[PDB]
Amino acid sequence: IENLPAFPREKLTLRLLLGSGEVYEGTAVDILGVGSGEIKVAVKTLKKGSTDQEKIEFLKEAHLMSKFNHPNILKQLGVCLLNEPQYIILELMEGGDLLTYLRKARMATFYGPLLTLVDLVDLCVDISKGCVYLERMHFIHRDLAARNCLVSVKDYTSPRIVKIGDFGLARDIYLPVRWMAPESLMDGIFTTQSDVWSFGILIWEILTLGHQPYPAHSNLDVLNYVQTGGRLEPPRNCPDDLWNLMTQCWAQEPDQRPTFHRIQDQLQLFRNFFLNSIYKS
Ligand SMILES: C[C@@H](Oc1cc(-c2cnn(C3CCNCC3)c2)cnc1N)c1c(Cl)ccc(F)c1Cl
Repeated sequence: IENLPAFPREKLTLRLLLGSGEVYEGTAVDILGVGSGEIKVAVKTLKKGSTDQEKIEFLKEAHLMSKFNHPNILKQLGVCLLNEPQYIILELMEGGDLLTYLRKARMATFYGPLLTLVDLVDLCVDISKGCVYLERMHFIHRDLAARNCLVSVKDYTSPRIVKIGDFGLARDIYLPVRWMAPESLMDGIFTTQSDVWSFGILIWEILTLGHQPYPAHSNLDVLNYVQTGGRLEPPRNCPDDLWNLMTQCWAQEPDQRPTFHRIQDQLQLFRNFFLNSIYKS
């Protein structure tokens, strides 16, 4: 019998509003144990006065993430459901969403990016470990994208971890046109193989520090371009092993796309290779 982690509302304390749906920073007395103390959390709230299909999506999400336990999957820590507004209590990720974290890194100083190739590869490895998990659990995400991942620290010096964070469109399988495989766009079909297509777009976002896919193309024009068999341009000075990986993720045919195990393999092998190459210089 599926139990959501009921958390005592009076033990929760909201504070800072983050954005819009409605996200607050806050603290929660003892979620992570008895001597847990007042740990910091994020809080997702469902409207007082929202659509009932919003409440249904709200609950379905809450239930979906109850299922997960993985380092690269955002923890849902508690819920406050017996009163409105309902609260979803999530571990706090102080870096905000991946996409913002990347763009700030790019734009801080033209001395250069605050994230190096090795930082960026570790991001890719992290998210890939999470997709391998989702697949092992027979879930398809259907909306992989940096805007949907979260970074654990705000700064660019401290050890960081990225997690897949928003599962509003995930489904059990046991616009955003720029991220969607061509099948998904023509036929409305989604699979774990279309998840690989969007992941390839994702690591392209990471390696360009949060650039817009197909900058040359309006939303309407995008499907035209992909139709052409056209694809993204390589990120500037992208390592050839990584470009090969992405390109393979966007094979026009779904069964020629690599698997997430393979994708994680590729990423760690490259990382190994690159690390070794520097140390024996
Ligand atoms: C639901 C919300 O949760 C969090 C948001 C944040 C956060 C911090 N900052 N910000 C925004 C502040 C305004 N500019 C954009 C980032 C969002 C941190 N931890 C969270 N658990 C969230 C957001 Cl807001 C975005 C993407 C996600 F995948 C998720 Cl899961």
